[PDB]
Amino acid sequence: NRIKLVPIAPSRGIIYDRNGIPLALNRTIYQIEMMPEKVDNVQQTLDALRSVVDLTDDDIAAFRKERARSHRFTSIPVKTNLTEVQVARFAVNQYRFPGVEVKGYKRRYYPYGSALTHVIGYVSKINDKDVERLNNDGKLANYAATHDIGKLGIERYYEDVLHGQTGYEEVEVNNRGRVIRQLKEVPPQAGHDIYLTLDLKLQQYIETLLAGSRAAVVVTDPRTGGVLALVSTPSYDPNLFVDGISSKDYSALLNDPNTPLVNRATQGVYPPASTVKPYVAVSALSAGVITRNTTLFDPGWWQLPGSEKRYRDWKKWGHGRLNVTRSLEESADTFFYQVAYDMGIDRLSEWMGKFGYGHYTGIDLAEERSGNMPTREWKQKRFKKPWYQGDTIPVGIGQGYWTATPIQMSKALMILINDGIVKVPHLLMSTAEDGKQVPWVQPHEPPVGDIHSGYWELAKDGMYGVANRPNGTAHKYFASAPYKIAAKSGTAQRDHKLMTAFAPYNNPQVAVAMILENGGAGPAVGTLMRQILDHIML
Repeated sequence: NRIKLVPIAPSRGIIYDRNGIPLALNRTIYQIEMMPEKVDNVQQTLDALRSVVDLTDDDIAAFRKERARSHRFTSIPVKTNLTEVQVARFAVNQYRFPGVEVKGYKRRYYPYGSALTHVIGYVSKINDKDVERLNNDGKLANYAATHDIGKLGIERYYEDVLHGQTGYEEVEVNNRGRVIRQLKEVPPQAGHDIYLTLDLKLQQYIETLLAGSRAAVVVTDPRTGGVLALVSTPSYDPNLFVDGISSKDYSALLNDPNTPLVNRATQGVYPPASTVKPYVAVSALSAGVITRNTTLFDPGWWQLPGSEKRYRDWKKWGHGRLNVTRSLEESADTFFYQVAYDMGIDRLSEWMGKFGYGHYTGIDLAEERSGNMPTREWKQKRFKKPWYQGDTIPVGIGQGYWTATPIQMSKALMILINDGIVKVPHLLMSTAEDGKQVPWVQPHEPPVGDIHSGYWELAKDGMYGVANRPNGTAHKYFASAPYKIAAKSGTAQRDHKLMTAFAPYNNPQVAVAMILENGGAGPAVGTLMRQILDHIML
């Protein structure tokens, strides 16, 4: 009698929100299966199982189909998602069906569904590209018995820690190859549990707020850089994928013109527009190209020197006399056209790079786009043409060649809150491991500029002004909040409507970057931002 070694799949780790609420869980699914070769009399066995597991003609049809679409010595499923009654009936009849096995498989389960689709992700059936990636990564040995894998979100990014260590058993088999006894068992080690910074309740609030809008929201804690909410709408049910997605259902998601499969928070690429002005302002002051007292008169436009090209301000007849404070408050364009000119693309792109623009944020998701912080070298490589001075001007107001993701907006916003201290936006709070608890470690990222300058305060005072002072663009949304809100809006290209904000202005506890594509399906981005900040601060 042969002794065989058989791998044992580990239990996939649990994912918990910041309050210990489990977000991704494991269900056991039971099925009976057989290798028809190993079964003496298949048709006899199938018919007797009509009585025992409520095997139907439909069940037999699918089995027979799957018997062909499968190779020799495959274990073909006979009946799936057995009820526990049916498993029990089979158990006490097991001795009558040599070669029919009853097996339990852990499937992943997402209790809160579409509220966490993009950030949590889903696990589903391994495919050949997954094999390739595992083989090329030298992980394939540890998947001998694993048939599903994280495909996006946290489930993918932390696949290695969530997966665990495969174990094995020595089992005795007789002739015809049927399992008699288990000799030895080296059990698997479960994946580590993962504790996230997300607040489930805030995430569901926001998803429900967004309704049928194409939108993205990133809520962070600036003290930590932890992501408290990361929502992209429209979403979808990740559970659809866990036990294989219907082609009808999957094609319904691909063909949706609202693109629910895109994670807009990390892959949505948009002109950041006037949201960038506080960081441009800090950069100009730091670079000495402006002072808190620098002023210019704005007639509603700005002409590039040595050229007839004029760049318009949103305000038709201008803002009159502007310093940096009033230009932030009123999202003046003309003032920042001038700052761009004086900085030059080289310094302006270098500074905005320090704010993270054009760079991956470091967030612990693998679905991300870097956007574009234009430079001379980039324009040369990308279009052959060299950089013209007029290309610099729209960069000053977050337009032109400039594109960013909402997660990049969140990272730059936090840098400003923390006076140049760079905190990576992350979802991981800690991993269980044993439980030998291991917290997430902020990678060494040098600060931006000079911590001990007053430029940071100046830019944030403008954002306070945006939200509170009567000339501020966002006064109608934020001025009446008990706690003090600071904010900065932008408009891209209907038109995408963007909003950054943090609260309370005193000691900020929350930072929010959000965007409603084409104004959203209902309210204004300013109203939704006030509701979110209200909900958080109550």
